[PDB]
Amino acid sequence: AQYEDGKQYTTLEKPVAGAPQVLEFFSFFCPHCYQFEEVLHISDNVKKKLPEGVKMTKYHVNFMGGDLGKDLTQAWAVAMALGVEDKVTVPLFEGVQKTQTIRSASDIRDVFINAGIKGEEYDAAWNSFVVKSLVAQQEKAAADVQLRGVPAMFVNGKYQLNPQGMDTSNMDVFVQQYADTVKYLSEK
Ligand SMILES: Cc1cc(Oc2ccc(CC(=O)N3CCOC[C@H]3C(=O)O)cc2)ccc1C#N
Repeated sequence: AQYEDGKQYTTLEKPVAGAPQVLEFFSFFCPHCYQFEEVLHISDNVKKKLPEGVKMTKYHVNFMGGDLGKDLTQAWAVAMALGVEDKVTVPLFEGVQKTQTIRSASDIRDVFINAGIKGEEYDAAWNSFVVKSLVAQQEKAAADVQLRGVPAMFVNGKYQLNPQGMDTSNMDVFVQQYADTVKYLSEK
C-alpha cells in the first residue's frame, strides 16, 4: 500500500481518546523543531491540506532545557492564552537557538514586550490560573502518549507521523509528503 504503518506513520499501541484531531509537540530547544517552523513551515502547510474547519493544536514540552524549558512551556501557555503565537514563535526560536539571548524567564518576557504585548498584560497572564490550566493541558497531552521526542505530530490520538520514513533530498517534496500524510490519516 502507498501509506503503510511503519513507514509514513506508526500506530499507538494504547491510543488516547478525546485527543485533539491534529496535535503537534515541539520545544524551542529542539533543532528539528527550528527547521519545522522557520524553513519548512510544517504547521502552515498541514493546515493548508486539511478542511477549513479542522482544529490544529500545538503544545510545548518540558523535557529539553531544564528550568528554561519549563519556563518556555509556561510562556507558550501565555502565548496561547493571549493568542499571540504567531508573534512570538520566531523570536523565541532565534533567541534560544540562534542568538543565545534567551537565558532567563526575564529574557523570554522581553520577546513578548518587543512583540508588543504590554508588560502588565504578560505578567498578569503569566501568573494567571487560566495559564496554569493551559500548562497542565500541555503536560497531560504529552503524558497521554508517553512523549520522549520532538518534533512529534499525532492524528486523532491514534497515529504518529514518522518523518524519518519520508524523502528529504528535496525540502518542498518532504513537506508535501508530510502534509499529504496528515490528510490521509485524518480521513482514516
Ligand atoms: C527536510 C528535513 C527533514 C527532516 O526529517 C526529520 C528527521 C528526523 C526527525 C526526528 C527527531 O528530531 N527526533 C527523533 C525522535 O524524537 C527525538 C528526536 C532526536 O533525538 O533528534 C524529524 C524530522 C528534518 C529536518 C529537515 C530540514 N531542513
